[PDB]
Amino acid sequence: KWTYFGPDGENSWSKKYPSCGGLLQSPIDLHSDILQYDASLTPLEFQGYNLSANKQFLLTNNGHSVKLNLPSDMHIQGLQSRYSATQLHLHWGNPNDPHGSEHTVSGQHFAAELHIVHYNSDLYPDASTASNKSEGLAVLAVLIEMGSFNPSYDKIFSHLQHVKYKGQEAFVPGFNIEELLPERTAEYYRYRGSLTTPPCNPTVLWTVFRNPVQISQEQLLALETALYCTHMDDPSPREMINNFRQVQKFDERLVYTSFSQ
Amino acid sequence: WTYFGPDGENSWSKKYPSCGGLLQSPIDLHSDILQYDASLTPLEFQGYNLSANKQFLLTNNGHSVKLNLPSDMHIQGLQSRYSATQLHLHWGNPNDPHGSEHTVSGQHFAAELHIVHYNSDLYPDASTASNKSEGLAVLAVLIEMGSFNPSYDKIFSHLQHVKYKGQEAFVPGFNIEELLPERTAEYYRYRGSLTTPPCNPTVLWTVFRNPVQISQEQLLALETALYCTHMDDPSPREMINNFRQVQKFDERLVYTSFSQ
Ligand SMILES: CCOc1c(F)c(S(N)(=O)=O)c(F)c(NC2CCCCCCC2)c1S(=O)(=O)CCCO
Ligand SMILES: CCOc1c(F)c(S(N)(=O)=O)c(F)c(NC2CCCCCCC2)c1S(=O)(=O)CCCO
Ligand SMILES: [Zn+2]
Ligand SMILES: [Zn+2]
Repeated sequence: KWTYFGPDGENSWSKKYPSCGGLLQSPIDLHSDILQYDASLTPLEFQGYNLSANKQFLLTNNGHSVKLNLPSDMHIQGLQSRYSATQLHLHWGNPNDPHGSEHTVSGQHFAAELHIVHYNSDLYPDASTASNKSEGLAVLAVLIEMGSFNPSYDKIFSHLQHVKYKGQEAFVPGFNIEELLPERTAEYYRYRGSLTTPPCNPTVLWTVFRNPVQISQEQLLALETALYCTHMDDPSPREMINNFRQVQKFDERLVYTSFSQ
Repeated sequence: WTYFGPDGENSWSKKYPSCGGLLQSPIDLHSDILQYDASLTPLEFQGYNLSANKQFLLTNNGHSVKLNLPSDMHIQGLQSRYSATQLHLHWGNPNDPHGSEHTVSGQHFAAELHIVHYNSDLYPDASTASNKSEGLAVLAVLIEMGSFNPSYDKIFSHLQHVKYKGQEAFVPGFNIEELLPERTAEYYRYRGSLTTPPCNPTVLWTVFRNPVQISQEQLLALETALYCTHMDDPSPREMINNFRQVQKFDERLVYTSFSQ
């Protein structure tokens, strides 16, 4: 029954989900005082991201975001373990305030944020098992700015009107997921953190790319207006907007960067 | 409650329900939510020139350093008289010296001074006012690093004597208006809450537009002088990062006394 607004909003998550009040919480504000170059943060390699256009992948409204299920033959290499994809999802604001990224950079929110969730498939048989374990998850984050129309993100957004309500599912033809990534993926921030939603487990290695991507105002408006947190028959409908957590205290962490300037 | 660890701000709402309710402060002050309001005329600070023949109690309460203020000190200009009760500060730490509560265009200032007042027309004391309608008014001064500030040193010169939780010192009266910035006629105004437990949504906030300056050495003293633990605690903890994160603030405006 957790939400991002009202009595069950983010200041209340810890009442039911103790880790939301614990250490290592995400998201965070990426600002100069807490950044440190780390020359060991070499490029990631994206393996299996080119999904076949003749296959299809399940898109679901889970009542909190829209998520696309991804095949476990999709993985990121370059980490000390291989991590296999499990799903991607987004966070966004609202039509009157299109400023709903989770991470901020030097105190500024971006329009929206894409997260590609992966689990340690060297160590664990599935993402749920990995999720409460040491080194379990790795999330890639792409900051999204209002800008030009993005045909690659539209491969997801063109299906919004078919997953309007909680529990609804649709199929999306495969496409190359690396088209959702920005320029210069070798430039990223890296830190230890958590899931940004309940249960807030502190088991996520975050990689936030330095450069944002653009999607148009019209794409953001569709994202911000198409979806409901509630089921199709709910007498108290709730729009799915502003589904981002506020930034969290650092608690002595640093954020390591693969770029020195 | 604490500002860190398991009893930190995401857990306040367990014991202090209002911390998860409406009208929470602090917030980011940014151009999209600002609206000029011609009704926001200058405040008058009466009784702020405190007798130098009087002393005023400075305490480390384990959360901040607070100075008790007399009720004959009051703001004029609001519908009711609001009488002073105390002032205190929020700050960051030497590795990240950006610990204001309010942000401006997403940016923290170095520190923030708050002068708390209560509606003495309606209520007999601040504690009684704190959970009631129109109960509280806080004045907020944003602090940045710059020139040595003699006025802030009238407080900061006493910090050594309030190093540990529970410790107190007497401060001789001085003109509190000296702690306020230039052009106090320019301010942001909104209805919000206490930024600490119990987080009651009973605060009329006035955040002055213009910051004050203090020296690099004054800010480092604030950030390093105090612990949040008792003297005899075998596990001492420095008092740093004593600010709440900004809160969501949707479908609302912050009113400004300035348009330019
Ligand atoms: C609003 C989106 O919700 C997130 C979420 F924000 C994050 S994040 N931002 O990457 O921390 C998520 F990782 C997930 N998905 C998970 C997939 C791994 C499966 C284990 C349990 C939950 C995490 C999900 S979610 O699966 O969409 C909902 C999980 C509720 O526990
Ligand atoms: C870290 C400083 O704590 C604040 C504080 F942050 C605020 S603020 N930022 O102005 O909201 C406060 F107002 C207070 N003091 C108030 C005095 C009025 C008396 C009744 C309740 C406490 C609030 C205090 S406090 O009195 O120092 C601690 C209150 C714990 O209930
Ligand atoms: Zn996410
Ligand atoms: Zn305060």
